[PDB]
Amino acid sequence: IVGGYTCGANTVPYQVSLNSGYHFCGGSLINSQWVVSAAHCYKSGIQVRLGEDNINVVEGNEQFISASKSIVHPSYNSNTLNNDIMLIKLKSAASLNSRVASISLPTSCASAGTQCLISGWGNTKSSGTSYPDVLKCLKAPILSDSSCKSAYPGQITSNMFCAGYLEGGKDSCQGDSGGPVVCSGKLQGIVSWGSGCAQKNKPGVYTKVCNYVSWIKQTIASN
Ligand SMILES: N=C(N)c1ccc(Br)cc1
Ligand SMILES: [Ca+2]
Repeated sequence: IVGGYTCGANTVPYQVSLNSGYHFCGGSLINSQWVVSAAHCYKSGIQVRLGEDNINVVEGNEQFISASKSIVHPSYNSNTLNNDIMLIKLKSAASLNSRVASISLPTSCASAGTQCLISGWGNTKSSGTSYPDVLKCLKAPILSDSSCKSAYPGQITSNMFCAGYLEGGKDSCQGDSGGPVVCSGKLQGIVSWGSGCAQKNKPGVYTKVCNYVSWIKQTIASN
């Protein structure tokens, strides 16, 4: 997260870290046994880390649970990043509390102008690299479809939306991949891609979760 603020320990209780010996992606807890992330975060041997603030220090509220199964969306296209969403089933159910909690799926799609919360442990600089150890937060609005398509001609599908600031300076970044975009208490987006980070006229692009609720519910019910 570039240009954000320190969230505060366990103030984003649905945020997960995906760990394969090191943090490599974010995710969102959607019930006690399932996590949603980006398909471009796929790999084998994932450990899901819940209840994290400082990802380099054991602070006492963590739960570490291995993944038993990962399911990439059947239509994910790694060249265009269309359908950039994946589900991860935990080997055992998390213990839910005030600091580890699930986030609700949306019943409708959020409109442009809605303010949302984006969070992650990704790069905090738009040039160079500096990775924080504690969770960062950013409040940002959803942008109109026309501004999004004007920023990225020929690249925005119906399964993507833009959020952020056309002036630059505030954005998600590498390492935030797969993490949540939460608006009005519902999961509306997944950190997916962008051109650089926090560049002028290049806002972040997010997977449009409301298009996938039926696939998520059917998949969870059968696996
Ligand atoms: N929002 C961005 N600018 C961005 C997000 C994820 C990745 Br990976 C790269 C860039
Ligand atoms: Ca920790």
